[PDB]
Amino acid sequence: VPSPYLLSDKEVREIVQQSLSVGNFAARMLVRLFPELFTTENLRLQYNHSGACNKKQLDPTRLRLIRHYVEAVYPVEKMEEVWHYECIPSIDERCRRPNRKKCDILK
DNA sequence: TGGCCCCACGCGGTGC
DNA sequence: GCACCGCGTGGGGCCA
Repeated sequence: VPSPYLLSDKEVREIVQQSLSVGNFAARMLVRLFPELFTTENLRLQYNHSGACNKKQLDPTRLRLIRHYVEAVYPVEKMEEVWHYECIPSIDERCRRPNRKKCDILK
């Protein structure tokens, strides 16, 4: 039984399941890993990921950790949904696709 | 609703 | 000139 204060894989999976997209997932992980920037003081407004536009740069270590979760956990968690809702219907579409569109057959 | 949230997108700045 | 890069912005979905 590891420390309850660590960011566990289980929680991360829950956040994947809650996200609306991989980008939205990254944003949610940003909030989860940078709580100090998301208080009422809204220090977030002083940062972007690269320190561009005269702003402060987000901690690259935590950014790196977010990236790690995007590549290691997100795809495994989303695989079934992606396969079932994007891949499968695309496959069927390719199978049933007409050589000529009806609107172009009529004319 | 209306507040929260997400994302698309025109924009100017930058660099090659 | 033009691709590339974050900003400010607003359309619009979600839900109690």
